[PDB]
Amino acid sequence: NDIIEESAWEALEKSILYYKGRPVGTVAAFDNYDQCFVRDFVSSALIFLIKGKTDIVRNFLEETLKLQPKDRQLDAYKPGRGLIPASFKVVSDNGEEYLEADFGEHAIARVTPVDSCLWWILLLRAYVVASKDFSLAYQPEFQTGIRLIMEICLANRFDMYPTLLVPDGACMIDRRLGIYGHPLELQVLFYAALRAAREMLICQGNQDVVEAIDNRLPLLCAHIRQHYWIDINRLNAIYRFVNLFNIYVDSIPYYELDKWLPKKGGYLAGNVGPSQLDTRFFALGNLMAIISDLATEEQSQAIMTLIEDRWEDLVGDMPMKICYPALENEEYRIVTGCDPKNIPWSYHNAGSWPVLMWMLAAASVKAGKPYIAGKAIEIAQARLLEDEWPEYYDGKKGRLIGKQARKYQTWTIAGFLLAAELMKNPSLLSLIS
Amino acid sequence: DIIEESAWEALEKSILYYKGRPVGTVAAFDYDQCFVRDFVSSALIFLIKGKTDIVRNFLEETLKLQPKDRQLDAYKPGRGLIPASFKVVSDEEYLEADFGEHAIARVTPVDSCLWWILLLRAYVVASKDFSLAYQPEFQTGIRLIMEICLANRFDMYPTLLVPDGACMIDRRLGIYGHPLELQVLFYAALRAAREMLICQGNQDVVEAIDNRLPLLCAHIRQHYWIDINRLNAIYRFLFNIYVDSIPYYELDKWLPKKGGYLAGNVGPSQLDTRFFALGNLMAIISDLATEEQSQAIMTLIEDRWEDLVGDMPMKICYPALENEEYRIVTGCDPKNIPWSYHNAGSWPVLMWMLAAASVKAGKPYIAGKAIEIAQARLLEDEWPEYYDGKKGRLIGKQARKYQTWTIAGFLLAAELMKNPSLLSLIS
Repeated sequence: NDIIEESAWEALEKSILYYKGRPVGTVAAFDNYDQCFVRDFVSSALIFLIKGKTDIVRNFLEETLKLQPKDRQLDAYKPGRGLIPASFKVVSDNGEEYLEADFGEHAIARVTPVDSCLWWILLLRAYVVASKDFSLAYQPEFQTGIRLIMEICLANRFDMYPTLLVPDGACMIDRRLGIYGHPLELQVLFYAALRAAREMLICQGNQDVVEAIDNRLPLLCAHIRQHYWIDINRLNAIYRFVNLFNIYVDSIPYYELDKWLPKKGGYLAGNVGPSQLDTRFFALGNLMAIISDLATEEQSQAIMTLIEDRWEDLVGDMPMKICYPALENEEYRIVTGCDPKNIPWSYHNAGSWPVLMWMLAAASVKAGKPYIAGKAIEIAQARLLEDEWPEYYDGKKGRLIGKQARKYQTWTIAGFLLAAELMKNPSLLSLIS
Repeated sequence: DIIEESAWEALEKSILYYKGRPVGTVAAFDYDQCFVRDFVSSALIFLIKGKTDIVRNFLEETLKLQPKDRQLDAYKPGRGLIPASFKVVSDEEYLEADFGEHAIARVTPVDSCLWWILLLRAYVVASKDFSLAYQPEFQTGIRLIMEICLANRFDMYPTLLVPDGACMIDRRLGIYGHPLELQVLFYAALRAAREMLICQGNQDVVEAIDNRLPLLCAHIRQHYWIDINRLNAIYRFLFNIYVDSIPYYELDKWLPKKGGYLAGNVGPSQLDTRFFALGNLMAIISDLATEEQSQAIMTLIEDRWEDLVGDMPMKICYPALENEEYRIVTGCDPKNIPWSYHNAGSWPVLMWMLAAASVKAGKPYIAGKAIEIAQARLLEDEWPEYYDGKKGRLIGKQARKYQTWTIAGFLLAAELMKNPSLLSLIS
């Protein structure tokens, strides 16, 4: 453990990205050489905070805050007000270095990922909790940063549900995977960010947004707990017909689900909308739901029971599946548009992503069953060092190194380290919840 | 003819009164409920006959129901939206708006506010007077609608991003994303708003409209266009449309050599190759479609007349979603079974747009052909809401009778055929 953790730690320090001589983040994969992704930095940030290296996190938060658009945007191909970029890079071409933000303006899909701004709020809270000082968050520029994020997420456009309406590929999954609408990942991160925002926002001068947050929280909590929850009992209720959503039983694979679900198993659905229930299991959403207390205690234990009982499906030989099961055949053709990268059990389409192990650890510790994550650590340890920390794995059991997976993927390294740290010291959950 | 005579009688009976003033028309008579999209056809008739007061009243009263402030709470309408419908609460009288706050889908359809802008323009054009539009409350009204539509959220394309069921089709039919109908109406509404907005004080919005129009037009014209050339391109292997993802062999056989149409939707790894009538017709009418494109669309409608018009003009979209695709895309909503309702059902109301587009395109005999087909059945069937089946042979499975926009759509098709200059009201 010590030897592998030290090898991982040495890799992590090499990934540090510098701006004006200061550390401002970590690169996605050490070998662009000057690029930092917000979602990727989370695992790095948390490790650095645990080791008392808070300055890099402060610098990241300060610089990313400056990249946030402050004003309403009415022109096409420009980022929405209050959003946080997916990534930034240090441009040193001109004599003076500066940061260049990417909001997806020239990405294959011209969509600004929503998860980045929500992670940004959680990292701000992590920083002030680690520092035992809310001073940074209380600075007017940071109060504004938080408010703008909450405003864009809270504000109803056409959809009036308490959930956040988004286009497809608007989070960690950034290609077409049928996660348009109300995908779990973003609902859970929205809920988590709402909690953090409420904890950091000064009410004076923020009355309207603080009020809206206070009303949205319990509503969204109840909404997700009621309408997203899948267990054997829910399947029976859908089958036997009032309700908020009309969900028709013919649209779901209910005999396959009944067979898959253990008696005391259950999970939060991938998506819920009018005439729409995505019964895929999504790992990030389900694990963060446990960590954020979004799932009830009973729901949290049902998720753990599912993971334990269907270990081979959900973990296999590499923790863990981003989602389950794979979209296949006609479903694959319709939902992904025959995306060749997301063939069954590859990449986003039920590929295996080592980074998720830190959330598995956090959730397992939170649920009082740390041995679940210990089992996953043992498996990951056996391959990640050998394979030099790949970005992801492919196949039904995650046996194959990802076809386009980068080596020395930083959130694989940090995710592994973070998992080990959360096991040693459960009290560190306070950083992320 | 008794059919035209009966149509006029019904349209009169459909009028909805508020405080003794006509404020719109009911959806179907048999009930105190005026839908914004339904009223367009009626309003255009009333404008054409010089009965402009009802339209003025509709516009004034609906403007009052529009939310003026930003809304951060759930289950309340977004700022600047027009409700799908309103009703008179007789129990003094007051107007009660419906934005979908308690509907089966808690989504405010976007088409209503776009039609509202087009109606406001239709009114000022028919009146030969822009007075009502230049009033401050109306200037605000137009501004708010443009703001909610223009303001980028997560999606940065010039097109409007929406949930599923966000237009005339207000149930789950795989029209989430950038559905044609709303892009075409958005384009037309942008053009209309520019004509009616006073540049002084509204500079940010007017500049934004000017920036968006050519970007939106170019985007739709390039990326939504489907013809044989594009089908071959996909077969050869920007949005990465893969041949396996579309019914290529159906489409290759179906499309006439000189035929073409604007796709139902476009996004990364996504091309909805269904033909949507409202979007394609309004694109011709607004000149969003190029002249060549407009002729290619008309050639398609002529050559595949049996598929697209059949025994009742006309298909809301084509073809139907069936089998596993139906289950995956619609979630097995029993009202949208194949060739019924939104799922490639036949909607009489659409004939007024077929008429308008046909006249615009210089092929008015199409309009005549459609009116002839409709005349044979609509009166005997008592003006049904919609028809079902591959050829539109069945009265709609749950279709209401005396559907007002079936009646108004019928009459408006003839009026536009009689006087092609009336296209100024809608373009």
